[PDB]
Amino acid sequence: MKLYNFWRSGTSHRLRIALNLKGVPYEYLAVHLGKEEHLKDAFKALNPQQLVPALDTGAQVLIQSPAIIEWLEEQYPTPALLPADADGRQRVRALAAIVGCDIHPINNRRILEYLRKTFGADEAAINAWCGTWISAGFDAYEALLAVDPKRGRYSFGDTPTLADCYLVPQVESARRFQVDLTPYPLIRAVDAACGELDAFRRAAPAAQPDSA
Amino acid sequence: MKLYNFWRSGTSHRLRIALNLKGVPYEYLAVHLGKEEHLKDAFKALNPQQLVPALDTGAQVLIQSPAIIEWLEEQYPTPALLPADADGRQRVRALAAIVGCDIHPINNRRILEYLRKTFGADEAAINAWCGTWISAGFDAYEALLAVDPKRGRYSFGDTPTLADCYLVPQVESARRFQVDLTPYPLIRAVDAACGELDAFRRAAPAAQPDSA
Ligand SMILES: N[C@@H](CCC(=O)N[C@@H](CS)C(=O)NCC(=O)O)C(=O)O
Ligand SMILES: N[C@@H](CCC(=O)N[C@@H](CS)C(=O)NCC(=O)O)C(=O)O
Repeated sequence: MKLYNFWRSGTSHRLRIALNLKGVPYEYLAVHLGKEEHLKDAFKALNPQQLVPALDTGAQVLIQSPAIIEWLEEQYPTPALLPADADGRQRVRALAAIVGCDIHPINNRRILEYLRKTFGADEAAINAWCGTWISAGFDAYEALLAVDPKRGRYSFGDTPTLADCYLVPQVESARRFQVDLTPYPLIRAVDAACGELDAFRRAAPAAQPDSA
Repeated sequence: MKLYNFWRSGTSHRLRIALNLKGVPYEYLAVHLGKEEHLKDAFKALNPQQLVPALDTGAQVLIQSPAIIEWLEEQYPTPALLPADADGRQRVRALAAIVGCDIHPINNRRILEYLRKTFGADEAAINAWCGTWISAGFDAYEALLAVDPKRGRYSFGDTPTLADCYLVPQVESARRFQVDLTPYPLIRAVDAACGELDAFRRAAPAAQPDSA
């Protein structure tokens, strides 16, 4: 297994947590987004979409972190990252999708570049943009954590799930874009509890080979 | 079941197709996005995130169309919208995630409103934005359809899948934003094949009760 990814990438960080929780070994292959190595014909051979991450399983190159992570859950049952019952699965998947659909893609490099080059945005306007979508997404996420009475230390129950895999990288991203997280005690408690776990610690951007 | 949705909403349309394919009956409850009925406290009681669609199952209100659809596939097995094998699953999920993560959310109403109100974007700039992310996502989607040797009429195999549930609304949106689809014959052929099916036809925005 070869993971084509980038240290500060939220989607890379997402897949790293899932892989580490499953204890699946993989070779770390850095694809430097700042250098735009993903925008080159060489990387297009691996991923036509030209985004990270991409996972070479040995037999094939897989794309889309959400699809890869669902794949890992089935290919590597232990520990389970999705609950067994329909209602629980739907809720974990919804919490994940708040991050995966409604926060992360909006703050992606290509988007911020568009805002800079087409809309003349300076860095303060970039940070105001990222904070808008994060705050909106975290508002909804936090509200959902509040109403779940059976919830323990993490997003759902008292074991780490897919939802935590999506949430942790997003909280890190929020801190990079200087998003004030005071209004989200519950998300911050989930993030800190996750931060105690080896799988999460090893996956963090600063622990990566290509870190600054 | 009650479906809180909007006729031209791409995610609403996505969910409608899945519900129609599963032959599951629901009450159509319109939530007018142009009137911003979703931004009112009344809708926040149903969905704290304040987006459409939301599905009241009688017993609970479900949010996040990707999660709801994965829920329907488990709850209502026939006809199968995900293949049986892991590699097939992952690939259908990846195609859906290109649309669900990397196209649709970028062109959402709230985002375009932000471009208008913060960056002073006019409609031509709005259309140039929307086409940028659609063309980028469709480039990758189309490339994947081309490299699948055993593909029939649809995105994967020769039965409709979740991927088609995501693709068709996106193609409709592409047409609303005047995106030139000449470069995507394979996507256009998948869409035309889907448009032959009762389930898709009934789900089309123009066929909805709150349509113009
Ligand atoms: N849905 C994709 C999203 C991939 C994605 O957007 N990756 C970002 C890194 S977090 C990227 O490659 N950005 C490069 C760019 O914006 O040019 C996935 O989760 O795999
Ligand atoms: N990930 C969500 C996305 C929902 C979403 O963004 N819905 C749009 C309609 S396609 C919406 O409600 N937009 C209202 C707005 O932008 O203010 C889902 O699939 O349920």
